[PDB]
Amino acid sequence: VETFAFQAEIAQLMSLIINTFYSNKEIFLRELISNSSDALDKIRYESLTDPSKLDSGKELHINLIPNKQDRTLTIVDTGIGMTKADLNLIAKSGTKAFMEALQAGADISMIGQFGVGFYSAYLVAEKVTVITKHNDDEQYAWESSAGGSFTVRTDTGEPMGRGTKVILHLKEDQTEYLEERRIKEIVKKHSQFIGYPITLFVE
Ligand SMILES: Cc1cccc(Cc2n[nH]c3cc(O)c(C(=O)N(C)c4ccc(N5CCOCC5)cc4)cc23)c1
Repeated sequence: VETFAFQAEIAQLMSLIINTFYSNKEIFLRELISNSSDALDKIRYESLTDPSKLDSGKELHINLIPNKQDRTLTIVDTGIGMTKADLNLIAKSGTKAFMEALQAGADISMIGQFGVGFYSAYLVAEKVTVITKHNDDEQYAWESSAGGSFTVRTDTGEPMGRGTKVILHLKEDQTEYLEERRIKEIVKKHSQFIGYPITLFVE
């Protein structure tokens, strides 16, 4: 298990997200679905010139999987996935510009315009686990409960084929995001034109 320190500006951003009073927390889902959509666009584009890149799975989609027993909301996609090196994700300029925009009157919902929307997951999650599998590499598990560090390890869990899975270990007061009606409402409000099927699993 390898432990790394976040870049100073990212640790500052994560503390801002965790500490700031901001009621509109539902925007985390739009950000994560947008990231999945980008990864799906990338495999779709790459697979035009190299169709063998789909040997690890032809279906391009997003699954939303709530689990009330584990208090987790999982966002799974069959996008391009990330190599250990990719897992390189640069965000310095975006973070600086976002924190500068907040000081000038922007709100936390504009986070995606700065390439750092992933960190909005910490509005609702005490811990985030990201499992990823790229064609050119092994399956990896990234994880952070903030506090300025994150870990990376080779993942021994169920093989994914290709893509990325974000597991949000929800905060005790944020279990509304495990409810079918609530997730449906959010997807309809913020992610209705995403160009891939979004399947909301039932428990
Ligand atoms: C821990 C950790 C490390 C790295 C990146 C993330 C962010 C993330 N959240 N949900 C995802 C779903 C994915 O399919 C990918 C994925 O497989 N890929 C290839 C991917 C897709 C989009 C981005 N962009 C989007 C615009 O802002 C800049 C980042 C970057 C890489 C990643 C993410 C999290």
